[PDB]
Amino acid sequence: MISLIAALAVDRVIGMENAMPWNLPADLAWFKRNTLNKPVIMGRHTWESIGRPLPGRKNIILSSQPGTDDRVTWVKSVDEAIAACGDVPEIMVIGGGRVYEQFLPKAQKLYLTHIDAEVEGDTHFPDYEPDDWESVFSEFHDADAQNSHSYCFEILERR
Ligand SMILES: NC(=O)c1ccc[n+]([C@@H]2O[C@H](COP(=O)([O-])OP(=O)(O)OC[C@H]3O[C@@H](n4cnc5c(N)ncnc54)[C@H](OP(=O)(O)O)[C@@H]3O)[C@@H](O)[C@H]2O)c1
Ligand SMILES: Nc1nc(=O)c2nc(CNc3ccc(C(=O)N[C@@H](CCC(=O)O)C(=O)O)cc3)cnc2[nH]1
Ligand SMILES: [Mn+2]
Ligand SMILES: [Mn+2]
Ligand SMILES: [Mn+2]
Ligand SMILES: [Mn+2]
Ligand SMILES: [Mn+2]
Ligand SMILES: [Mn+2]
Repeated sequence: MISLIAALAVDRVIGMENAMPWNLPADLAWFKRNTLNKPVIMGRHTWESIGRPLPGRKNIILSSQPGTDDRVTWVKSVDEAIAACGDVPEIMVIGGGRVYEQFLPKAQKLYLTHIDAEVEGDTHFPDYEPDDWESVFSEFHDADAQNSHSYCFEILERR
């Protein structure tokens, strides 16, 4: 099965100038917890945004142009990206906006962090149909000394 994982600010903003304009260590630890020992698929812009391979995961990068780094797997289409994962229980799609748009219809599960931050942005999470999805887990956290915004961890499963 295919799952999406993302962190969204107000108005579904997920990025600005190829960067993440917030710092929530709690949310990054949640990202690691739910992606470790799984394959992760990302587009080339998100790969450049991270700037380095993610340890303990099979990194698969979508790009129409040849790869430039043998520490990861490069693929040229959604179907190849999926096939390159092999037979695993859960494929994690980690963005970005363009990549989210193409994998949303295939996905059975959404790992969404809702961040109470107002952010100008140039990239958005897709406007998914709420009727299609059932919320099966939610966990709200107030801001603290490490996390300057309040946030809500949510898991949605396609009905
Ligand atoms: N908050 C979050 O959860 C989160 C998560 C991830 C990223 N982000 C943010 O999202 C932004 C980047 O998003 P983005 O939409 O601009 O880029 P993206 O989706 O990360 O990458 C797009 C690139 O991926 C390749 N690609 C996508 N689909 C393909 C296909 N079917 N076949 C071949 N190649 C394909 C293309 O590479 P080529 O141009 O090489 O063909 C395309 O230019 C940044 O601001 C990042 O910080 C946020
Ligand atoms: N919920 C969520 N939050 C995010 O910040 C996020 N980010 C991306 C893409 N960008 C990034 C940027 C940095 C790291 C990163 O450095 N991760 C380390 C941090 C571990 C930690 O700090 O505990 C990792 O090993 O996963 C991952 C993804 C995709 N999905 C997300 N999903
Ligand atoms: Mn507004
Ligand atoms: Mn080689
Ligand atoms: Mn197979
Ligand atoms: Mn805030
Ligand atoms: Mn759309
Ligand atoms: Mn509804």
